[PDB]
Amino acid sequence: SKFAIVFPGQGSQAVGMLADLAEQYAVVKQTFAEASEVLGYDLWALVQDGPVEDLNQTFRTQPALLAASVAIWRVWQQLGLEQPAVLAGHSLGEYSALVCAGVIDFKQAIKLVELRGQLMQQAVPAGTGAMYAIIGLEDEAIAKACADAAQGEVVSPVNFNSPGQVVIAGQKDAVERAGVLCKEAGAKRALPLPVSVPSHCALMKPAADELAKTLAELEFNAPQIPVINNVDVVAETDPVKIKDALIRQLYSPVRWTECVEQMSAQGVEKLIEMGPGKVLTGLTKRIVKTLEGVAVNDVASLDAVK
Amino acid sequence: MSKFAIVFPGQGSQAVGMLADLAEQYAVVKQTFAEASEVLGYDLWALVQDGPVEDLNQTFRTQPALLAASVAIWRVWQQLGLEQPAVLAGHSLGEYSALVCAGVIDFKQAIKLVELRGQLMQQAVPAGTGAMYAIIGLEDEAIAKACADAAQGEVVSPVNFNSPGQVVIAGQKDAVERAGVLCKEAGAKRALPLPVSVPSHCALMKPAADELAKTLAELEFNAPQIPVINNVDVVAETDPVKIKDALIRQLYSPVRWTECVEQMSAQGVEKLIEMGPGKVLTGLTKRIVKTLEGVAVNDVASLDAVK
Ligand SMILES: CCCCOC(C)=O
Ligand SMILES: [Cl-]
Ligand SMILES: [Cl-]
Ligand SMILES: [Cl-]
Ligand SMILES: [Cl-]
Ligand SMILES: [Cl-]
Ligand SMILES: [Cl-]
Ligand SMILES: [Cl-]
Ligand SMILES: [Cl-]
Ligand SMILES: [Cl-]
Repeated sequence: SKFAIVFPGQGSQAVGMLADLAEQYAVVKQTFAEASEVLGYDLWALVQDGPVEDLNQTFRTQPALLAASVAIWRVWQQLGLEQPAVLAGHSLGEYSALVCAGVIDFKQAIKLVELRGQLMQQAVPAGTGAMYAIIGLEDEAIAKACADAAQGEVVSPVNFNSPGQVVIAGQKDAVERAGVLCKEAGAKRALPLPVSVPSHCALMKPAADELAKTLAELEFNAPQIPVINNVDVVAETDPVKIKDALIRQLYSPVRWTECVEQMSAQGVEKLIEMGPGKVLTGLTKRIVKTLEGVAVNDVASLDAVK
Repeated sequence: MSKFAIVFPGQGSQAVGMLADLAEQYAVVKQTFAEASEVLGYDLWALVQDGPVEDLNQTFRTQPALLAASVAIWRVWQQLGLEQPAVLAGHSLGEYSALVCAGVIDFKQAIKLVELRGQLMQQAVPAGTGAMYAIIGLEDEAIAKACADAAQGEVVSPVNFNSPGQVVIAGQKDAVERAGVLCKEAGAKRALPLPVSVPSHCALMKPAADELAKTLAELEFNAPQIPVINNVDVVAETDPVKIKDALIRQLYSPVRWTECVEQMSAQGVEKLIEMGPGKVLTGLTKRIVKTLEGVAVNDVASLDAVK
């Protein structure tokens, strides 16, 4: 195949998502119904009606996004559409990729990502962590800025999203010091992100240790379609190593630009974003200028890509 | 159609890729964003379609992006010759969208205004000194009591009345955190800390509002062509100086959305149609007066529901 499918994460959710697709394909509401059975609440109703403040809490957003992406995947499979060459996803999206590749049972994945969200929220006391988007600065300069700012505390790049789009996170004061240094190094902008969880840095390690205990209780199978992991940019096939990659993913940076580059290096020419919004699609052509990127999350978009 | 109102969303309803479908089909959509871009000095449509999402989410960018989105849809609605609504209203930023659509404020001037509004809001208090919580399951008077008990001499107040049992509070960070605990002790079902730096719609915005007033003094406002119910007083104001004043008071006062929806029902409105990205306000209507839940309009297919 000359195309890949990628799955978005936190931030891509929207009240009303997938309404159009649900009207035409019963598998959408069926997928959400399965998710609701293991969550103990009506996930479809939350997604369609809100309250949005509840949908935006990570322990609800994660299963909402996982259900959304898996529902679209199920429509794709129902139509017997050609298989993608490889899958990948951004942070939560990696779980979506693993379900679609047959590694994790969907119902079990829904409970797993709900737990993942809970552990992330409970990881550090609110107000002690911070995240900043650094725009227009080379990865090497940002790494240096973080190293100099650290001064015994945690501060590191946590997302490599596109050339010139990098997110850093860690202890609040250290991140703030790093922002100043990035600006002094020439960054165009250093944007404080409204978030309490300093995701993907060493502060999440205790939470990862707890997540590891839960992964020991769930069966993972070999991937049916290759899945490129965020932590190592590897299409891992050993299920225990896939679990290890999820554990490490939690406290390690998301190497998204490399994931996309890896897809291109293999011969993929198009990335289909399977989930709400078009966030990842915006990154695709910034990473590899020749790649085509399209989002599929409604009847119109599904129809155009068939 | 039955007598209806159009309501406009605020901060949170933006999404990367919004209006792509509609922009492929009707020239006025990109024309509208191009007018905004002229004023802003950057390509707003490019930001909305490609990100960076972190830039789109900064309030001084989000506000013009949403204003442009809603006005774009309004222009398509008019081009297609769809029926006039009886009244308009919107949530916080959405009030500006309503005022442009009602012919009160010139679109390009409004774009400048909301960019400035966002900037002043961001600068109001140092980041880390304010907080905001969503409280679910308590009546307005219990929330007010929790905030008073929490204050300890600081500012903490309800800042949005979104539906019965859905209230947002904001103010000084510690005070707001105390208020969250007090709401739970009073029987709130949920007290959710929100990832937001700016404690909007409380007294901490008074200085920003004073500065916004200086700019409003330089923009021409005209009498509305369609009634607009304001968030601050729940009044269909027709005097443009009073509309300006309502915008300045709005900044440091609570958004009385529940009452806005009820007042629409009072004026004979049978349905509220949400006009902008997402379906956020559509869900609130359901929780205020069930029978006023109307169709949502923001993509090509949905224009059929209102034709
Ligand atoms: C055919 C719909 C456009 C009529 O104008 C109105 C309702 O003001
Ligand atoms: Cl989010
Ligand atoms: Cl929120
Ligand atoms: Cl995540
Ligand atoms: Cl900026
Ligand atoms: Cl697309
Ligand atoms: Cl807000
Ligand atoms: Cl937002
Ligand atoms: Cl375009
Ligand atoms: Cl606002």
